[PDB]
Amino acid sequence: VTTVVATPGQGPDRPQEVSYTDTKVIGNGSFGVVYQAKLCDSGELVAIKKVLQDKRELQIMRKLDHCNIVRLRYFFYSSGEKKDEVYLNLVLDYVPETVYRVARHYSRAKQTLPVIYVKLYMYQLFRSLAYIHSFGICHRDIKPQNLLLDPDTAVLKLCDFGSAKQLVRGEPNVSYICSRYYRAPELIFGATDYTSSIDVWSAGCVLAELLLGQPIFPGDSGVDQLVEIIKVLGTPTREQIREMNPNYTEFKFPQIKAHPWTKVFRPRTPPEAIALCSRLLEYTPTARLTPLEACAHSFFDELRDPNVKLPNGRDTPALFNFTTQELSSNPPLATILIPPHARI
Ligand SMILES: CN1CCN(c2ccc(NCCNc3ccc([N+](=O)[O-])c(N)n3)nc2-c2ccc(Cl)cc2Cl)C(=O)C1
Repeated sequence: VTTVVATPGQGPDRPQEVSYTDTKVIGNGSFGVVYQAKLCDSGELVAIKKVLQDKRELQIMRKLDHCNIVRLRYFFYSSGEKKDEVYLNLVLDYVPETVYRVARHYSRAKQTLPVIYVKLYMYQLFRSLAYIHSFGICHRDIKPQNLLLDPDTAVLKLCDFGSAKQLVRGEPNVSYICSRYYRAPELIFGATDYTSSIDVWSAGCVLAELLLGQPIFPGDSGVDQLVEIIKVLGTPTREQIREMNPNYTEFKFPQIKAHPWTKVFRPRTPPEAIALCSRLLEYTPTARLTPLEACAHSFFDELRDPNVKLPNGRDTPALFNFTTQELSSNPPLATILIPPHARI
C-alpha cells in the first residue's frame, strides 16, 4: 500500500523521501503507463507516468510553470517489468478527466458539449500554447486525450510532452509527428522546416471536433488524412502548397471545391465559433492565428464578461493572470485579453 521513493523534483536539486498509496493504473499506451496515486503527507492525488528509457519530456517539464499545464512535482528513476532497464517516473498533478472523455459523454448522450465549456477549454488550450510557444516549444501532439480536465472547476491542463521539442530556425524536424487526425497538412506534405503553428492547426481540429461531436478529419493513413482535409478546405493552391512545403512540387490532385464553413457545422453552431475555426484550419501556416490571437477572438468574449459564471454556479477558473512572458508575441493584445474588471 505505501510506496516510498527518494526524488528531487522541480525547483531546487534536493532529493527527498516521497510516500504514496492507493496506486491504480489509469492507462497504457505510446506514452508508457500512467498511474493514479495519493501523496501520504498532504493526501493530494497525483499522476505517476512511468516510461522506459531506451533508443525531451523531463527537460521541458522541469522548466514549465503555468496554470494550464500539468506541473511536474517530482521525478525518479526506478526498476520495472524489464530487468536491468532504467525507467523514468514523472510525479505530476492529477486532473480527473480528459476533453476526449467529456466530449465522448456528450456525444453518446446525443448532445454537443455546451458552448461555455467549448469557450473555457479552448481558451485555456490556446493560453497554454501561447506560453510554450513563447519559449519556442511546440507540443506536437495536441489532441483531446492530452487536454486534462477538472469538471467542477472547468480547469484545463495540457499534458504529455513526450513529442514536444524546441523548434529552432535552421534545424530540421521530423514530419511524421502528431496523432494523424490532428496532423497539420505541412507535416503530411513532408515539411521539416515547420513552426509552432502545427499546434494551432491541431487546436483547430480539437475546436471543430467539439462543435461536430466527432473528429473533423478521420483519415485512415497519412495520404487519406490529406483527402479528409481537401474534402472540407478544398484543393490547396500552388501558393498554399509552396507555403506548406517549399521543396514539394509534385501534387497533381483533382479540383475539389471547399465545403463552406457554415455548412460544415450544424445550424445551431455560433457564427463566432465557425469564424474562429476558419482562422485556425488554414492551409498556409503563417495565415493561422497565433494562440494569443486565438484567446483574443470574439468567440471568447463571454469569458471576459464581468457576470460570467460556470453552469454549476462557481466562478470561472483564472483566465486573465497573464505574465509578460505569456504576452511576448503581442503585448498590445493585453488591452483585449485582460478585461476592465480583471486589471490589477
Ligand atoms: C490509451 N489511453 C487510455 C487511458 N487514457 C486516459 C483516460 C482517462 C484519463 N483521465 C485523466 C486522469 N489523470 C491524468 C492522466 C494523465 C496525466 N498526465 O500528466 O499524463 C495526468 N496528470 N493525469 N486520462 C487518460 C490519459 C490521458 C493522457 C495520457 Cl498521456 C495518459 C492517460 Cl492514461 C487515455 O487518454 C488514452
